[PDB]
Amino acid sequence: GTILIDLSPDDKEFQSVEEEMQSTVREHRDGGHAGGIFNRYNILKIQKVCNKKLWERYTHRRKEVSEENHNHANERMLFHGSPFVNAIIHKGFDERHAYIGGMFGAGIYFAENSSKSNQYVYGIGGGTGCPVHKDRSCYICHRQLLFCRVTLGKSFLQFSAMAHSPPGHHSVTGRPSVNGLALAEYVIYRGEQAYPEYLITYQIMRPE
Ligand SMILES: O=C1N[C@@H](c2ccc(Cl)cc2)Nc2ccccc21
Ligand SMILES: [Zn+2]
Repeated sequence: GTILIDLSPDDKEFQSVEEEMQSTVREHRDGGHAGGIFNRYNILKIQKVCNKKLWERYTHRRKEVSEENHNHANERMLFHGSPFVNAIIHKGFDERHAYIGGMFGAGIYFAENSSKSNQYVYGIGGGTGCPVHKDRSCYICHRQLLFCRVTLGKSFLQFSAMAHSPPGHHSVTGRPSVNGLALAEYVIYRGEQAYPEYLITYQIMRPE
């Protein structure tokens, strides 16, 4: 039931998504090992992900969280990178998309930094890089990320350098506590708490 609707680059919606993607690139502590060396992207395409059933699954869960948290879903737009991007957009988020080994337990992880999600496009640690060249810093091959609507509800704050949410919380927030430039990362433990709104196709660009 999923359809992908291409956005024109002239559309304000394309432009505001491209800007969140570009403006939230940062340097990483691995010097580019996982995700490659780049300061910006070449955005090739942005598509709206349309699936009525998956949307109703999200809004239903959203209302449940909202009603457990003084009518506040605490909804964010966040990036997700995964080798399973095509299963996600067709069947929705679930336990098979969890980062079992993540620092805040087995759950589904999202980033404010687009460059952080870029590190998982080819697997944990970047895997072996692109399928074609085996290069984690490939500048040729086309990458995809999701820009997702995520319900955090009451989020457990972890200060720092599938399972269940901590009792009385709907998510975990990984607060950056050493790298002053890092933005937060977030974990949900229910796939129904994220909806993959935008499929972004891009290349990382070689710095000049
Ligand atoms: O975009 C994210 N993708 C995940 C991820 C996705 C799929 C698999 Cl298999 C493993 C991990 N990890 C992240 C960790 C922190 C912030 C963002 C992300
Ligand atoms: Zn490649």
